[PDB]
Amino acid sequence: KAIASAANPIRLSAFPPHRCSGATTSVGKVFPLSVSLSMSLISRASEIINMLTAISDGVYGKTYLLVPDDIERQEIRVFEIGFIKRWLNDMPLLQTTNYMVLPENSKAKVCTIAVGELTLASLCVEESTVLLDSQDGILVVTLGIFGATPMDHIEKVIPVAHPSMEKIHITNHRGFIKDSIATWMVPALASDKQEEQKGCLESACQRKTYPMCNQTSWEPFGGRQLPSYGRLTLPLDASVDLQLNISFTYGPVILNGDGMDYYESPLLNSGWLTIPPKNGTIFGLINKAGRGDQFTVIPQVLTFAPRASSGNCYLPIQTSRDVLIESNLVVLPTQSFRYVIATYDISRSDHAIVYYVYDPIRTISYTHPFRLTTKGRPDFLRIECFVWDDNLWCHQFYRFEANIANSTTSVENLVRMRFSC
Amino acid sequence: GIRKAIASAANPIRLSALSGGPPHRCSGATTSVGKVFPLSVSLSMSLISRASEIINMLTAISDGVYGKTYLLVPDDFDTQEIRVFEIGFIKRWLNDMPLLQTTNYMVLPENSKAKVCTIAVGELTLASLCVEESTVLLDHSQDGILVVTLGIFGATPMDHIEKVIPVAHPSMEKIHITNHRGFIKDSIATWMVPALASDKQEEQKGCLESACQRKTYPMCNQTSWEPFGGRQLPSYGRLTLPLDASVDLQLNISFTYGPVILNGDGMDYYESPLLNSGWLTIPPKNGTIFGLINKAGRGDQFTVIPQVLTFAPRACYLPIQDVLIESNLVVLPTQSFRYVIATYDISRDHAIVYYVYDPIRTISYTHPFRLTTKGRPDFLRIECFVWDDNLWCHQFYRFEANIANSTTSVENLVRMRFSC
Ligand SMILES: *[C@@H]1O[C@H](CO)[C@@H](O)[C@H](O)[C@H]1NC(C)=O
Ligand SMILES: *[C@@H]1O[C@H](CO)[C@@H](O)[C@H](O)[C@H]1NC(C)=O
Repeated sequence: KAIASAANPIRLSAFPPHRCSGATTSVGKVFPLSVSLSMSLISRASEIINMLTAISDGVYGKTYLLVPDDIERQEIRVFEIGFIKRWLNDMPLLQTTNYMVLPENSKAKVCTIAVGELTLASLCVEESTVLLDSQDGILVVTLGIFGATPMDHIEKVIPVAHPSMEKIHITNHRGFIKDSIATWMVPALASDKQEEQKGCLESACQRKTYPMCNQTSWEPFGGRQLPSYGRLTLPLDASVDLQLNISFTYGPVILNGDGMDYYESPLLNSGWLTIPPKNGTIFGLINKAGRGDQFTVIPQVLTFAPRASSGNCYLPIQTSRDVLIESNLVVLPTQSFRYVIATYDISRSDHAIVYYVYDPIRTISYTHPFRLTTKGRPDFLRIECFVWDDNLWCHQFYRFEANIANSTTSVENLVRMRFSC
Repeated sequence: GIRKAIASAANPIRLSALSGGPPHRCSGATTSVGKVFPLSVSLSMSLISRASEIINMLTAISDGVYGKTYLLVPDDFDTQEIRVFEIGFIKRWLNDMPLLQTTNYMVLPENSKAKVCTIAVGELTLASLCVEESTVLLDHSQDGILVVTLGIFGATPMDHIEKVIPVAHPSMEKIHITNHRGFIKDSIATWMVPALASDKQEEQKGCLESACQRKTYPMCNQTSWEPFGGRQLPSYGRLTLPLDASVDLQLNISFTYGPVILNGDGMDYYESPLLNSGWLTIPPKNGTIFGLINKAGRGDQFTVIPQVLTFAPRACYLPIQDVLIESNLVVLPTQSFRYVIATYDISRDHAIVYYVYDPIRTISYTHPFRLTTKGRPDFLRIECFVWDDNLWCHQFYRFEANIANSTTSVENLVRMRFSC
């Protein structure tokens, strides 16, 4: 049934910037049409919380929390998967083909998201901090592209971690599925090389002050415990039951533990481990992350995480605006290296969702704002971008509370950006 | 999983079986409580949400699978209007509400002249017959019909877009395809349409003339009957389409005379508890020229025999002669024979009031749905089903507002409960 439900949608499985400088003109468009469960719920004024979306090979997959309408049988975990079909005017139309709801006893307050090979993968936990280490387990959730299939799984798995990791911090994490293997990246904590790396970092703050070497509480885990990079591997082989291998490695200093996405890379058995910016002081990060046997995290852009002149550590480059929320880091599925970040900007007469597309090799950055008829200030912003007909498309979902209203509004739509002279 | 048909059948027949499951009189007044369920993951509902106009949406519901066909007017030679097909499930949402989720859809280009298309669903498949002109000739552009088949998911051998020349009985002359719901059973899609034939005409001219020989009806001065305008009465035509891939597609057309047909603008066909049979219903017409329900054979024998809503003058049958529009007589998918019809009533707010007739107990329930909007209607279409032993109806209507210039389309699910 797997290969039959795979032969059916291959029919449905069918450069952005300017090559030179000068004046840059950016034209944007919002495409509102969508056959998605999430957008239908948003139209009926239902409240969607923390929608994480992953797009890969023409298949899309969302996970989010639904706030019900006087119903408790207090939030509901929902998974959604479908296609990106070509609508009239060659517009990308997201059509849901399968979805699934969890009851509250599977406790899925925090869930990851990944799509690929007509499958949706998600790791769910009630508390964000998982101990490694009464054994703390993770809820593995897999959903097929269509109907009820052996592809579907709802199991509680005990992770197989390296000795010795202590914790991981699961918040908002996009992974991806390739070679029938789902991979995520999360902030981790381990005993190995902990004092050595704080020692190398402290020997780095003897030559240059950073807003971290006096910090008594580092980001993901309270106290002065340095976070590492954790790699969550989940095979989708049916030969044996599901097991979650967790690896760890030190890389650039992690200053944001509230998000760590992972995008596929043109290099085989490698990927882009990205960390979003926060508070206006923590820069975003892009790292080369290995997904094979050896797990190595090495920076791609060398100016937001340069290596220290002495030792095996990196420099925690930080900063001592009218952007309220900003997230996340999306590496575009292009052969040329480009990444995107969207901000909720209030510097103009109207509020705007302003996209920044960085080409860091040539040190150029394009920008385009999407002006909002509504006004208010957001608590969440999430982008997932893809290329469609030589154009940059982004699925954006943001959640904001209005200045004049009492309730919190959720917004979700597709946007396109073109860049010319 | 060697064949996609049975693999794409093992996955959703578990989900089409999710739908599993009218009191005994009442002392005094009988209370009916209604509800509108607006949530839907349907392409048609999404298009309506962006104020795009959907025209002539025919919907068929069967075994937990739904299927729509309609015309979409976009905003980008003749018109242009776009034929759209849609098929999906009725999944159980929170609070056990019926949620229509599209699982596959398809759009036709304009070299397929598909202005008029029938609709039928069953066995995880959507079947449709398409023509530009409603009148198809079967005589001597040699009239073919566009067979359109759509699978439950993705691109499958179930999908077909072929233009077939119908194989009719000798000799039928015409059929009139407008708004016709059929259904798919035993890998056969069946529709019923008004037909025209040479044979055995004298029997019904004699019964027809003998009906007004005691009482005048606005029918015995008629020198021209409706669908084909000629001086010969239309008959009942049965369009049979096998969906087996064992043989290439062939459109079998049979015909039989039954109760006198006075309305050629619609003829729907619902499944019946009787083996190899179904319920052929004909919609009402303005005034009180009402619709009729007949038992129609679906096997080797094609017989159309009146069930309700036709009287007998001499000892054939004839139909009975503030509601602005009304079409579509729907037989409920129950073991007991019950049928539904909803009207656009303006006697009150405006309302869509459903009438559910249970003739065995000689009882009829009614319920109005008051409209927040006001205006005058151009189209009304209902398709009803049972969900948790409750009466649900998918309704789509098209009306022109007092305040606008263009016509607005509305589509939603309604439920009706009856209590004491
Ligand atoms: C993770 O550990 C398990 C158990 O040894 C193994 O099956 C799996 O291959 C490991 N993953 C990697 C990437 O080494
Ligand atoms: C359809 O027509 C062909 C030839 O007239 C015949 O072999 C077949 O039995 C017919 N089937 C039905 C259901 O009418």
